[PDB]
Amino acid sequence: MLGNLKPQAPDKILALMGEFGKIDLGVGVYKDATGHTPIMRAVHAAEQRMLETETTKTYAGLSGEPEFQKAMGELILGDGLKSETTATLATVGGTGALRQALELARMANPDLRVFVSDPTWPNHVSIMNFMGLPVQTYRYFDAETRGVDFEGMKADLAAAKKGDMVLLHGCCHNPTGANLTLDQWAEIASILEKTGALPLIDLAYQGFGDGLEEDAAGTRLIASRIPEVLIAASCSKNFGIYRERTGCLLALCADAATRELAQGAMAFLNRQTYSFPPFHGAKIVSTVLTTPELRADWMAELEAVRSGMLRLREQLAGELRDLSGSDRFGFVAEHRGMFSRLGATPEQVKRIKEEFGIYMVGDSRINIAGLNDNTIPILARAIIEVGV
Amino acid sequence: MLGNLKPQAPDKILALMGEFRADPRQGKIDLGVGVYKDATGHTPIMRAVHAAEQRMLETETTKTYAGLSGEPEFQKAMGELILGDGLKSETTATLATVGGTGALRQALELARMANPDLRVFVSDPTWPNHVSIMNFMGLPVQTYRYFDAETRGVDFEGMKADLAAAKKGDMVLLHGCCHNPTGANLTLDQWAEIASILEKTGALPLIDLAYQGFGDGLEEDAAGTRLIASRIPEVLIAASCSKNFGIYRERTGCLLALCADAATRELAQGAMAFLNRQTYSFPPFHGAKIVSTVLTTPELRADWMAELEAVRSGMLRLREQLAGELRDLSGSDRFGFVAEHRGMFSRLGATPEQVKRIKEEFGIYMVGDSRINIAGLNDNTIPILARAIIEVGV
Ligand SMILES: *Cc1c(COP(=O)(O)O)cnc(C)c1O
Ligand SMILES: *Cc1c(COP(=O)(O)O)cnc(C)c1O
Repeated sequence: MLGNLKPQAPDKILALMGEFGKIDLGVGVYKDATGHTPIMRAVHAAEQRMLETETTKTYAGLSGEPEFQKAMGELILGDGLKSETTATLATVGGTGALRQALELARMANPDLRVFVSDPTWPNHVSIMNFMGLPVQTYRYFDAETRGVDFEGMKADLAAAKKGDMVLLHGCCHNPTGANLTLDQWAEIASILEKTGALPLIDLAYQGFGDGLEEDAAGTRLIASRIPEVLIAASCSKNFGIYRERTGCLLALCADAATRELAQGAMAFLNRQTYSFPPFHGAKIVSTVLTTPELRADWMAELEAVRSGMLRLREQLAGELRDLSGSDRFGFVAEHRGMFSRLGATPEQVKRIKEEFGIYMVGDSRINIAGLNDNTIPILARAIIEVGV
Repeated sequence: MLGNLKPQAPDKILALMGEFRADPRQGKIDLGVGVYKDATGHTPIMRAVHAAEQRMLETETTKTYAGLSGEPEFQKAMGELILGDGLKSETTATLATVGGTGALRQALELARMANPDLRVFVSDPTWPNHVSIMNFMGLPVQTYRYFDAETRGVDFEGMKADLAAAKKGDMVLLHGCCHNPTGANLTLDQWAEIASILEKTGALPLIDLAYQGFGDGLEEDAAGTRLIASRIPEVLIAASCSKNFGIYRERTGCLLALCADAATRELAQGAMAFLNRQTYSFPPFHGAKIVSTVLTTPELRADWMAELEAVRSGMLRLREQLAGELRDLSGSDRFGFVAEHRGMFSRLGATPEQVKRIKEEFGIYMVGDSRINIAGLNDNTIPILARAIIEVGV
């Protein structure tokens, strides 16, 4: 039986972990001055508090715990959370939220298609391929200006049919780092409303862009216009609990009836996949969010991280500027999030990794959190050496 | 679009507790619970587990992404706990999953990848979630006779006759021990014969192992699995740490793929890592780490085995007590099966009608198929259950 198993292609981004004066600029995890991904202060305190308060580990809720569901809703939608018409499902990380999102939509529309950005998180297409869902792309990254080809994007999206799903990154677009402004978001909402396409928002970096509330701005605008929208959130990065596997799927419906319908299907979806969702991570998140003292320090630490990385981009761009006398790499300072695509070709990037020992994702995607004052000039020189 | 959704039925377990709570009777009893409960009606956190969580809190320095298929310490410790000295790593693939249920879902997905025309055989009866997951996947499900309603024991003759019909490439799901919901179990000699049937048919064994340590002991409960593992070249095992470690909500389990050779093992392992990746990327870390900590740390392990044994013996005492009470009140040994059953569950064999009469007249609740949880019994509740059973005419 098993001998008939066909070999499968690995995760190229995760492969870099294996492929690693080495400079790690691959996998999207935050790193500090000394190349460490620390546990946030609030998270540690949450765990300590949990170690004392929990008296049992019996089966809990199939859709996650109410405290988590509520906390997460308010974090993402703020005061735009109409719980009466919102369904929530605790999933195994943001990735689980996406898979669960695709399954839910496919249940309501066997003939659904998914539109993804050119380019997008490869794992998006991987999952869709596995499920056998037709994937179409829309123009997004303007290769020349390193910005967003808004004209192209609006053009392709206008071709989506009712029942189709459009996958938008809430903010901090992985892998480009190029993001839409709120004005562009309003226009996109105009298109979606007219096309009847279901918006699927992948929110994995709320807090690394421009701030907790600012990064959720776009998602809130869509939710305020479009009567039905899906949001897949990840607590992996903004809470630094990557290995805990915690996120959630939010299903915004047009009315309570549909909400009860969706919520039912979402719970059933967990039951048939792995039964209950993991408790530990969801608990840390709600504990932090519902405890004023814990929330205050978390926001602060996330702010320091976010502001610190902002500083790094400016340095890197400046370094390169002084090393070329050209505003070419200006896009680095404009980009927002953890990543930024240098625009280097596959031949160049490979040369860099083998000789310079600096490993970045094949499409020239660099994790700016992997840089620091010591490595910045080295990277600048390394890319200056060839092309760019 | 979401309005086109089909109304999905509730989990039912909630509906059970719904009527129970609504019951104004001060002396009502709940034997329908599916988790373990101590003398005080609580599901405590095992001592070793609270110890592991304390050490993890002090030593963990990061929470970055870890093993896609799980961590090595967990995989090895688990394979050893299940297969003992018989663990042949060279041909064994391992996958940390989201609980035993996740392990089951992945096993089915894996097999279906290897054989599109996969057909599954499940016992009569079996854990309802088995059928639901399979129906959801659209896999053809077959049943094999297992529970004898009259003796409350295993209908082996019938089991053999039905399993004989399995074809090359079909899957046969076996409960490694403590059969949920029945409580009736196969002896090592019956396992040997089942082994011969599977060898002849060329069917792939999928062993569901969720109660290791609740039957006769850790080693004894793995006995059947180990006989199969040694005689059958390809075997899939879905283990759960929920019950025997008491970490239900943490969602810890693992899929073990025993292969004929290393080339196949590499094929299976990759396919499993891919399956995890295409579902939720990485499996939950916390629960698995508690487990690897208890099993590797001699002190904790010793205290865990000690606590599990206490739990196991306690339930066995309850079985003997209830069976004894039933013997005196009935003037016969007709209810002896209660003491022969292993696991925390037992199917009494009462008709849905008798079950309803038991609830209304004695305030004793249980699942509709007459399945009761031994752990929910105690010196005060046993005399009552004994009398209810006999008075209703079971
Ligand atoms: C991180 C990330 C996710 C989800 O990550 P999980 O580890 O599964 O929480 C989803 N999409 C993108 C773009 C991400 O960067
Ligand atoms: C409990 C149980 C499982 C596993 O439960 P998980 O909670 O998902 O670890 C699987 N099969 C049977 C028969 C069970 O009783």
